[PDB]
Amino acid sequence: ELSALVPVLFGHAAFQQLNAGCQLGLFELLHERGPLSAEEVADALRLPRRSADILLLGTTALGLSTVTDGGYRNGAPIGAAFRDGLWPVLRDIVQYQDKIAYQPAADYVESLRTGQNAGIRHFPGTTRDLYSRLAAVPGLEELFYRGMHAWSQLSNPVLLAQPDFTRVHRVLDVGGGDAVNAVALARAHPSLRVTVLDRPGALEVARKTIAEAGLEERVRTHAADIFTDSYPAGHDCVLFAHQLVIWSPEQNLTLLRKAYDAVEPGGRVLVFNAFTDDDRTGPLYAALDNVYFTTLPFRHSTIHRWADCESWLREAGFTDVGRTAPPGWTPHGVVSGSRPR
Amino acid sequence: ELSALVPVLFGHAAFQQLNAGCQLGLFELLHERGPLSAEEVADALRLPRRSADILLLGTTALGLSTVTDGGYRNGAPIGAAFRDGLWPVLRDIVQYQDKIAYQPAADYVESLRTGQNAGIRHFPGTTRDLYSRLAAVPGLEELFYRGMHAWSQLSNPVLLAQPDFTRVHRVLDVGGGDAVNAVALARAHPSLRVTVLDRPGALEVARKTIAEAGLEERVRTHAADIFTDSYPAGHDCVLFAHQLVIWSPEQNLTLLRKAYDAVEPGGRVLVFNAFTDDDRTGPLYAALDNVYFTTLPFRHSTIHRWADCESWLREAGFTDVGRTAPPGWTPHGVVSGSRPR
Ligand SMILES: Nc1ncnc2c1ncn2[C@@H]1O[C@H](CSCC[C@H](N)C(=O)O)[C@@H](O)[C@H]1O
Ligand SMILES: Nc1ncnc2c1ncn2[C@@H]1O[C@H](CSCC[C@H](N)C(=O)O)[C@@H](O)[C@H]1O
Repeated sequence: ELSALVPVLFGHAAFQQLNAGCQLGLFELLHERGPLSAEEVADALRLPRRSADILLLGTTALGLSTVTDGGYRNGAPIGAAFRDGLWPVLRDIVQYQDKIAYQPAADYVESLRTGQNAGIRHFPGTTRDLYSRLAAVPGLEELFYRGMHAWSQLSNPVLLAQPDFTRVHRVLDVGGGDAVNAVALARAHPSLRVTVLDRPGALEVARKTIAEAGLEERVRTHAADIFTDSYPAGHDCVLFAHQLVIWSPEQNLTLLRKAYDAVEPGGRVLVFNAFTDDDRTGPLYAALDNVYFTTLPFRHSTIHRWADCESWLREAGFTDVGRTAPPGWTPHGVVSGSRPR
Repeated sequence: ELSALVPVLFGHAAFQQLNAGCQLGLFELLHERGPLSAEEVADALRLPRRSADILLLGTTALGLSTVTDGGYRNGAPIGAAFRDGLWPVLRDIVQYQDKIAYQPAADYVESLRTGQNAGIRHFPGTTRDLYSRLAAVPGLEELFYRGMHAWSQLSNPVLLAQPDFTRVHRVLDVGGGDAVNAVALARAHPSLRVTVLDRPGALEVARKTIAEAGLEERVRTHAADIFTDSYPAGHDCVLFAHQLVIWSPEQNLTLLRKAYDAVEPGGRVLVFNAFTDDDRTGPLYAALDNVYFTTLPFRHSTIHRWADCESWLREAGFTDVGRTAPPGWTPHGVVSGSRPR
């Protein structure tokens, strides 16, 4: 039946409702002061009455809000997010979709046809990857990492629960960004020490992330190019978090070989990101999130299958290669290998 | 729970997958030559293999396609559209979303906050309505009406099944666009004669629609401004198809009172468009489609509730006012009235 096509055919509109609910302060208002009538919403949020009605209709029909009494409350997924302490995280990733993902997504068809990340044209600069363009605009880098920080807060529980971090001590965070994951690791495991490797632009945000955690003595930054520069020696654990999704399989092989050469024998390699199921049918998250990867970061970015990643670890020379999957939310998992002695 | 938020959070990406499947010719390919391997798709569609994989994961995960065999076929909603002869309709409304709706949708938050159709900025010009701006870009007016045509072909069976058309003979099509509905009515009812009222630019497309149905002697075009000019006298029936959703309630009143003055006493008024449920909870189609009306056509545009429409008819002076809401056809219906003798 073709009624089924309506939510896809209007998917962008569906997103815009969540976008508006967040940006316009609806969900937080309902959280602190619900239930509220449409006219109370309009007055609170300073919206024209027609505007509140349209918004409330949008969020109510999607299940983001519920209406009884002619009074409005947050719906179950929203209320759930508040309950679990995940609202600022949810709010921030929505901002990201809005400010970073949405408009480049329009270049999806061209990006597929030409194999280019055509969506990057919306950002000043001439380099062919998104990250080296973040520096081109004042405050852009900070906005981007506010986003990434939040995505990792959402997905790094599976990382933090990784058995290896009770057994390793010195982690190399390759492309560690704003050091969100270094810090989360350092906090959960006081034994641990982490080197955050990234572009200088990222590391300026990293220092601030490190400084407000007071983790300057166990978490440090090091500026390098992940391809052309050497990975710092004397590390126990090489971590790739939301990294290998950016590059082609051959580039990934290159990165993993550097991980191998640099890591202490008996050490571990960890690949942490979303993964496409090996049967290529999902999950929905990877399937959808790939529109971002096809249009923006780099021309070969895509969410790879577990089996493909595992293959790269073995062909880099790692052993004991395997995966850690379920939490629930999402396809985030860890693929891991050991450097043999 | 927040897994639920995923299709909304990536709502724009879901649409883009559908968008790509249409534009790149995937669904048509699968229809005539499925089942196919990923690599067969890649070669046929002239896509890089990595592109074919990313696309196929998206459509498969969405159910737009299915994978068994390791061979790909159209999923149920897509195949159903082909079987029912609705494929070109689906194709054209997807093209309309892509070229007309998707980017102005980003101006939703701003549109809500200011009560303006802020999305109109994506179109060259300075007038306050979308329709008078279409001529500024070559082929835009026709591309637009190609889009309107396809939407009406999808929803006007409820209109064609409206009982009044066995009791009326001369219908006035107020804001009749490319005459998709005038022609469809004339076909369904050989008794009928229709006057299509619209801007000259629209009527140029209307003439063509009329000519290729060969209905030039029963369906004619008349250039007028629906607000500042009088409606032609001597009509049995005044029809508003996808029209009142554009204007404010005060404006809808002005238009309906004009219909009142122009229609023969004992004549009928028909308002045909999508409707919002009186309980303001849905349907989803109306709730989402509002993103387009808030951002693009005009500063007051919105999908009104049945009851609000009914109320305007009665206050314009019509009697016997009621609704027709065929099951399966939601959110499309007709609100109708009579001019008293
Ligand atoms: N050539 C390069 N040298 C250094 N860092 C690079 C790089 N190419 C990409 N990166 C970094 O790779 C990161 C991708 S985003 C992931 C950031 C962080 N690990 C997290 O999980 O939240 C960005 O910080 C980008 O600056
Ligand atoms: N001031 C005006 N005068 C005449 N036509 C107008 C108008 N403002 C809007 N319209 C027309 O209103 C229509 C809105 S779209 C509806 C088209 C047609 N009724 C259909 O159902 O397919 C457009 O054709 C637009 O040109």
